[PDB]
Formats: sequence, structure tokens, C-alpha cells
Amino acid sequence: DDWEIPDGQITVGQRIGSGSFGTVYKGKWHGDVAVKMLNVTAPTPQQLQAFKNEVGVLRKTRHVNILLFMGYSTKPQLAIVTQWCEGSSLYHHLHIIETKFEMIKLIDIARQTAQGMDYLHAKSIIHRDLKSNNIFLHEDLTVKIGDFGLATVKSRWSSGSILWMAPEVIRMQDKNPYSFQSDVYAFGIVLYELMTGQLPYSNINNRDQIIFMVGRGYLSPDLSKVRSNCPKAMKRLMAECLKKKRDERPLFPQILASIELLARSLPK
Ligand SMILES: CCCS(=O)(=O)Nc1ccc(F)c(C(=O)Nc2cnc3n[nH]c(OC)c3c2)c1F
Repeated sequence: DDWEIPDGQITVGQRIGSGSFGTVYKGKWHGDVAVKMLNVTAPTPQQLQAFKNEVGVLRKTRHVNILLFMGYSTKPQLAIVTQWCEGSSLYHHLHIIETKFEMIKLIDIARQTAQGMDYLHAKSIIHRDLKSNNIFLHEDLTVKIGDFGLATVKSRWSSGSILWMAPEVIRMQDKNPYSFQSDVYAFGIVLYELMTGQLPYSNINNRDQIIFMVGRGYLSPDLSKVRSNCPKAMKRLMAECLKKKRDERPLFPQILASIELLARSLPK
């Protein structure tokens, strides 16, 4: 049963992981691994059980598009270990190395990512912070969605990502704004990243202004910066995913359907 990895087995190496939510190290354990050390100090069994609890959510995931969870650690520190993806994250491709994909690929990356979420949603998991940074890109062919773990551990132990936030999320309204449709909107944003190779609202220099405006639905993404080689009913789908009221957003089965439809409507 238990997925714990005893001390000394894992061999930590190069550093890459930033943030106060945890530090990611490249490692070696039955091959190259990724290790996210939770960068706490030494928390008390009320917290330990809460970690064990978040793992219990991860092991529910077995899907080519979901980043592979391989085991957790405790004795050196609290840790989650995953497969190591060679190649770079989606945010890196579009926004740092300016990688121009064929339109066929862009549509595919979408399909896979949508595929990944439909799964997560079927197993009652809300990603809550899907963004192109969390969409890893293996051997430059396969989509691997990460960072959906540890939702509990953010609230129990008290920036960025605002671009992906649906209105209801942005305006920090009630205690639970996070829904499936919450994630769909964040998807809509990556759809806009793919089709325009650009972050939205890049012509507004004051963050709080974005935040206020998105939350009140005064400013939404500029769909007209899609390239010409992009399909007509791609715009329609982004529009669907990006709706201000969350009811109007389609769920992933239906999104997926619309992508498969337009995907195999392109090569001819
Ligand atoms: C899979 C479910 C567990 S989770 O907590 O949702 N996500 C989760 C947990 C632990 C990790 F190390 C990671 C992670 O970012 N891994 C990771 C894996 N391979 C990489 N190649 N290049 C990178 O960047 C340079 C990588 C980063 C992760 F995304």
C-alpha cells in the first residue's frame, strides 16, 4: 500500500523550484526524478496527517496527461516526488524561448491539456491554479499537468497567477470560488496563450487595475489578437471558456468535443 520513500534512497541534485509553497529539485530515484520539498521546518502531526491527506488525492491520478506521482517523503523533510520531464514547461516555450509551434501542434497541446482536466474533474479534483507554468511538456510532445496537489495545505498554513483567475476567483469573494468552471476559465486563458503566443492585458502596467477590472468584468482578454491561421470556431470556444458568469462556461467533456471537432477539420 504505502508510497513512502525511506531516507537515503533519493539523491537530490540541481535546483530549479522557486516559491514559498515548496522547492523543486531534480533528482535520482529509479532514474531521474523531480522532488518538491515542501520547505516548511518540522511540522506537528496535525499538519503531518494533513499532508498524508493531500497525497491520498494524488494517488487517485493515473493518466498520460497528468504528471506522474511516484512517491512521498517525510524523514528528511516533507516531499512529493514525480517523474522528471525532459524539455521545458509551456510557459517557457511560448514566453521565454518564443517557440513558434505549427498551428496543428498548438491545437494538439490544447486537446491534451483539455484531456488532462476532464480526467481530473471526473475524479473530482479541482486544479485551482492551472496556468501555462503548470503545464509541462515532455520530450516536446506530451502534456503533463502538475501542481494540482496540496490545495488543503495552502489554507491550513496561510501573488502571480492572477492572469488565469476567473472573475469570481479574482475578487476574493466567498470561502470557495473554486469550481470546475473556475478551472475552465483558467483553461480559456491558456487557449488565449496558445492562439496568440502572448500573455493577456500586456498593455496595462498596474496590477491592481487588472485585478479590479477583471473581477468586475470590465476587462477581459482581447480575442482579436489570434493569428489568421487559427480556426474560426476556436475564437467561439475561448469566448465560451472565458464567460464572466460561471454558469455560461462549458464543462470539459464538451470543451474537448469542440476541440476534436475543429482539430480534424483543419488538415483539409
Ligand atoms: C503530480 C501530482 C503532484 S503535485 O504536487 O500536483 N505536482 C508536483 C509535485 C512535485 C513536483 F516535483 C512537481 C514538479 O513541478 N515537477 C517537475 C518535473 N519534471 C520537470 N522537468 N523540468 C521541470 O522544471 C524545470 C520539472 C518539474 C509537481 F508538479
